[PDB]
Amino acid sequence: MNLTIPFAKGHATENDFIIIPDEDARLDLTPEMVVTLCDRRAGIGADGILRVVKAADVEGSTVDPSLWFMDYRNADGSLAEMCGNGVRLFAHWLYSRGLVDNTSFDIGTRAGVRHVDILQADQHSAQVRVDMGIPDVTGLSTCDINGQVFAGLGVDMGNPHLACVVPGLSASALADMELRAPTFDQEFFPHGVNVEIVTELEDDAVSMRVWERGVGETRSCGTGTVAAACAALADAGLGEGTVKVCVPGGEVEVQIFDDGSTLTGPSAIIALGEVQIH
Amino acid sequence: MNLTIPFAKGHATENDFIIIPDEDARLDLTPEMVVTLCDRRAGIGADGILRVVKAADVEGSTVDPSLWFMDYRNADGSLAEMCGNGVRLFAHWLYSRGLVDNTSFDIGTRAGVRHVDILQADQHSAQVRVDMGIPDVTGLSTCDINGQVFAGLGVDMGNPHLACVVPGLSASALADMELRAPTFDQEFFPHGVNVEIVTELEDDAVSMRVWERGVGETRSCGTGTVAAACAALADAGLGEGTVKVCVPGGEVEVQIFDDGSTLTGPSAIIALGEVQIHHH
Repeated sequence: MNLTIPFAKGHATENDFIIIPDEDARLDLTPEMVVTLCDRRAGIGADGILRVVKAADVEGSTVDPSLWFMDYRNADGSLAEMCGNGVRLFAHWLYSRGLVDNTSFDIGTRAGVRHVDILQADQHSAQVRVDMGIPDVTGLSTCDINGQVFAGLGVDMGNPHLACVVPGLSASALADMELRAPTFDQEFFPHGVNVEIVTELEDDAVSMRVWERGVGETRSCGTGTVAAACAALADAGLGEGTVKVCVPGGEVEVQIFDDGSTLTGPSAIIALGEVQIH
Repeated sequence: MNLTIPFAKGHATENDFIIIPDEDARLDLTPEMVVTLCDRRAGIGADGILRVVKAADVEGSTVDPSLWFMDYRNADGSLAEMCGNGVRLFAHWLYSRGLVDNTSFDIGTRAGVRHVDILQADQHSAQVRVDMGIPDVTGLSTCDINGQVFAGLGVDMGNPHLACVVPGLSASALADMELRAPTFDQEFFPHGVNVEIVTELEDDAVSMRVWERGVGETRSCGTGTVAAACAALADAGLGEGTVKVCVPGGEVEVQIFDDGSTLTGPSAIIALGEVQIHHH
């Protein structure tokens, strides 16, 4: 059985997803089908798949069963918890297709309920704000990238980060760096770490590159932008504030409070079609 | 004003394309539009665009104006095609959509008229044979990859190749090899070359990997597979023959005649849809 599946392609700061509508919970999307669809040259190509289903139809969903549930799969076929960027696209999809009736709403995920606000949306483009939780600064550590040692802050955003504000780092020197997989303290980070290399806060903005664990450099890491803003604010003596974070895939704005944080950024829905697998 | 464009996505041995129907030649597809569409994370993503248009309506075409013309664009916008896989997919589209009424036909291209035969097709899949022209064997040479020297045969198929057939190298060993950008004799190749590393003929088959010039390793290179077949034949003391070539993107069959060559291989059309873009 080769199967034809209606889909949409989109991205959120160029962290890209295939959206699969399945409002009646009819599709059994297997790991193998995930991989096949996300293969960029043989399939459609993406970082992952966002299946659109009600929380009622996801077994083990902890959340209110009337909510839409972001059934997120990584491109390698694994189940994934949550995605700071993919939530924006999922929210954009729900709102722009009239599946929710308010600009402010919740979405279910395997990591719990996520609250979103649509600031602007049409069928192609949106600006979405997501609640990202209290950043938890777990300590002070270092990594080594290609012989050069960087100091950072451990930040727990639900997943582990080492966010390294580099004194003296310009946006051009950042773009010109060669990145390789970092070496780090494996006692501090026993399950691996996402490393952000970040400029100092200047006119309420910074730039970042990120080496995501198990993946390598990416266009954008949503949780990583919050970590980076956390570290930028720390390095400037501030415990709270608003930071524009520039990543290779675009720009986002992070707000850090005492008791929470938000990530605001774009969402784009690029194509609609039908794909045949298998 | 924004434009909604019907497209299809397909590939031929995993050299992938966005096909854009434009039978009435209404779309001005600019190089920047190509780059946007072919960006794998921000767009649809592909190695290139195949625009479906009559030769009459393509600027600078002077082939028979009544042919369909593979208006091929590389993902950076450029017009020159190197590997030739696009032709299979183009043929498959044209046949399966009823735009031609024979399994044997000609297609207009920037590199001249190409002759194809559809051996089988449906809406989704096809096996297509393409006339690839007379390989121009340019002679023995070498390259170094990652400290190892390899002999191979130079073949110009429109662009330069060095196909290095490696006695003793198994298919497994070939897959485990760690490729890097080859160094080569710059006198023989003063502007670089596409390098194939190929196993020796066994059961009329070889395995190949390919480092394409200024690209790096790719899944497939149609012209590369023809050079590989020429090289595998020469490695066995032969000038002519039929060779199955296994690349990471799948399997093709090359035939080398004393006066020409063909490449037969798969095509897949995997999706249909619409994409919105700004008019330029």
